[PDB]
Amino acid sequence: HSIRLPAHLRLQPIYWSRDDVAQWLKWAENEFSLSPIDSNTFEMNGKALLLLTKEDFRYRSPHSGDELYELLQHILKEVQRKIMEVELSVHGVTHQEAQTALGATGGDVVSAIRNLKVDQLFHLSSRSRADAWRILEHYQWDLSAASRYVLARP
Ligand code: NA
Repeated sequence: HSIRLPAHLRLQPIYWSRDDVAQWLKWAENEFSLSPIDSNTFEMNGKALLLLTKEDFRYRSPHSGDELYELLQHILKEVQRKIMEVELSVHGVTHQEAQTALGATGGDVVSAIRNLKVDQLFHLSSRSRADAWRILEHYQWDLSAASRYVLARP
């Protein structure tokens, strides 16, 4: 399924700040019934957190370090799957552009795919975003059909 990541912490862990890690620890504690963890530990940004081993987590939380490490791995695996889904619907998007698109939608795959297609169709005419969104929405997000419609009615 999908983990209910916190709205403030919906950003990719690579872009997590010191405050984003602490907000993740407090959320993980109440959500998965983990042992109380001192926020004095893990005083690091998301870049240093993803370079920690399970033994390093275990040092900072002897009772919940193993579970914290496994939660971070589940979160990273979900992101890559979301990035893979964006690439399947929008051919040619790079791995970085797909990650930037997901972050602009709060991690929503469907909205990210729609935003990427609207951006391509928006350039094809002087129609507003709502018009480009309406056109794509009618054609069930088939960019090729929406493009032919826009090119046939400039
Ligand atoms: Na494209």
